[PDB]
This record gives sequence, structure tokens and C-alpha cells, in this order.
Amino acid sequence: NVRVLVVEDERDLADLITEALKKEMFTVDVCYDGEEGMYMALNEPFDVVILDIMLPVHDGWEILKSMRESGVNTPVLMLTALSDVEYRVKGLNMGADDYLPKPFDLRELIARVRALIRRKSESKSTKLVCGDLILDTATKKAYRGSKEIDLTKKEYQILEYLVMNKNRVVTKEELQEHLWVFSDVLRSHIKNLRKKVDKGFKKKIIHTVRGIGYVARDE
Repeated sequence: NVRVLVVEDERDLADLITEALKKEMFTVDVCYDGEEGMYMALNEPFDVVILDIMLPVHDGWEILKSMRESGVNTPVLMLTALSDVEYRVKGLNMGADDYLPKPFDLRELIARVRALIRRKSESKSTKLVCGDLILDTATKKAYRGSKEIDLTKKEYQILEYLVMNKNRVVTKEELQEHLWVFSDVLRSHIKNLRKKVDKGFKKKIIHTVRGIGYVARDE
């Protein structure tokens, strides 16, 4: 099962995070100082580690650095006071995988944990990737930039097919044959997909070959 380590010395907050994650069926170990935190982070396998920037004995950055120095590459979510940019402008560059400045919603913390898991998961049967786009084919959800893409069900079916066949042009005819009028709406679906997947991103995944078909590209 997916394992999380929480290292946080404010015990009510530590326990809030821990129990909130347990309610979602994560397996969680909680540490209330950097001594036990460091020991767990270096010596026991986890899928994600959540550290406070401030901890007794060894602070969150110290734990993160020791992990990396020891070959433990598990993603780390650092709970902080300030944003990464705010720390960087001060001269502190921690190199954590993600940062969650206070105050935050537990919902946001859980989302950030889930994004770290999906982005770092190895070769999956139920994970498809096209560039930096991730499809969780087990739940029929799509993500990019650590954010869920709000696709309609039809949009997802089309996207999955294109991604399954990435870098190959797929015709309307091939799509029609594989998906559950059609001709008219397909262009709208693709236009909407293009907006939802590629807006704000330099690398454009959704492509159209005029009069032929569509293709999800990552080369």
C-alpha cells in the first residue's frame, strides 16, 4: 500500500494530517521531531515524505538533504511559512519536490501528495504518459502540471485513445470505430481538449492534421 511519512512537531497538526490521510486509506507513519524523522526518512521505505521546514534536532531541509545524499529519492512535500520563490529570494534553495505554505486546506495537502505519487510512479499498467501529461487509466482522469484536467467523459475517451496511440495520426474514422453527428461534434471535442490540455503550456500535445485526423504528440 501507499506509504506516507509525516514529520511535524506541532502534534495536533501532525495528527490532523496523519488521520486525514489514513481516512483516505494511506498507510501513514508520524514522527514529532527530526531525530525520529530523520531515522525513518533514511531507513524505512515510503512513497512520499511530508516534512515541516522547522523541526527539532534536524530541520526539514536537513532531512531532505540527508535523504538525497543517501540515495533516497522519495518525493518530499515541504510544509512551510513562505513560498519557494520567497525563500529563494532570501537565499534558501531547498530543492524539495513541492512546497505547501501555511495556511492550507487539508484537501490541498492531499491533492499535492497525490500529484507527487503519480508523477514519480514508475512504469504503470494503469498509467499512460504523453510528454508531461499523465492519464490514470484506472480512474479515467488526466493530469498535467500537477493539476487535474477537468475533462468530460467523452473528452477523456478521445484523449486516452490518442495517448494510447501517441505520435500516430488517428482518423475520425478510426475514432468513430472505437468510440461509442459524430463528425460534427468531434472537431468541438478536439478544440476543447486542446484548450484543456495545452493552454498555458509551451509544449503542445494536441495536434490536428487538417482533413486527416488528430494526434497526441510528445516528439
